[PDB]
Amino acid sequence: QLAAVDIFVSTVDPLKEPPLVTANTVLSILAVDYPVDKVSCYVSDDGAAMLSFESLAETSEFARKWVPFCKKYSIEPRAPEWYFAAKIDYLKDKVQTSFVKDRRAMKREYEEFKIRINALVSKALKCPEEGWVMQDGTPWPGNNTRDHPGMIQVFLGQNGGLDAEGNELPRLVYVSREKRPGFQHHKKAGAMNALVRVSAVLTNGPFILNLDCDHYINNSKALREAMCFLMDNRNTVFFDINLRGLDGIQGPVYVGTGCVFNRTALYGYEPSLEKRFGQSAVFVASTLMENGGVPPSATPENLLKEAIHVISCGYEDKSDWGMEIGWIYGSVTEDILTGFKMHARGWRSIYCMP
Ligand SMILES: [Mn+2]
Repeated sequence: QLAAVDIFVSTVDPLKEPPLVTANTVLSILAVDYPVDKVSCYVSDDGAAMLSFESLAETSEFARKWVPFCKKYSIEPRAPEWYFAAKIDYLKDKVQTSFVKDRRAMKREYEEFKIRINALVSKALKCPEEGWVMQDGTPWPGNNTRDHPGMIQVFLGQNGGLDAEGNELPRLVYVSREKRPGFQHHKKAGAMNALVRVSAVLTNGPFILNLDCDHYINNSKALREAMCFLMDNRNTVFFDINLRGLDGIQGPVYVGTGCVFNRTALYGYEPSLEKRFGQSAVFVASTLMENGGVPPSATPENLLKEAIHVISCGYEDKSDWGMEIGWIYGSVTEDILTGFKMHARGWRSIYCMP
């Protein structure tokens, strides 16, 4: 069977992380050969850059065309830039097939997509003074980069409008955690932790996968192959049920990038209310769930509220986050801010892609 997966991408600066490359990674994620309902893509933008937000909006709109195309004709890789670079043998066909016209159409619409991304970049290339204004008319909450409220925006998924074939697409969530003067944010680490919490509130998939913003998925089946190991040259795998003391794997394991791993390993918990996890009833509830998921009773809105709450600024204060929970904040000794901490304690599984 196929378990839900939450996929994290972290970006920080559109000027060293070109929006188009991020777009291609995201498009490779949204087109993944896996049940649409059970794959979700969270994109932390630590820079709160409207260029990124809009590029992401654009990306989702293009995904509406690109994803059904890929699934219909079994395309790989499912990141457009690298797909259209693979040379094709047109000579082998006597006449234009339906595939190649679908595809010439598609490439054209992708080149148009690129053009509007370039437009966004260039438009951004010199600061307006009164700050950026949304296509709405309301001011952009991210303009003050070290001083701005939490932002979450969900694209696609169940109420983000179908693809070109009337089918739904995976959730695509924009997240920019609160930044305030006087609070540390611990960089990518504090970002991964906040994404753990947000994803827990919105979807709560039993597995997590963290990809760099330039790591596009090579093979649309990557998640299925991973599940072929996670539930009963070569790549990195790890499985452990650790009862026990002295036998087997001792202590924590640290997982970085490109690896599907089980969520609950993050959480401590030997087989109490205690806010070790910070104060959010919804979140700890989520940590106490068998096979992940949210209570369907909750409505998209008020859980959007608690999702904004778990990325507030000082949520982690007086909590184990960054200390013994999640991605671990460094410069003391641990030699981390390099991975998610998987506690020995209980069930642990990792499948990494090549
Ligand atoms: Mn802190």
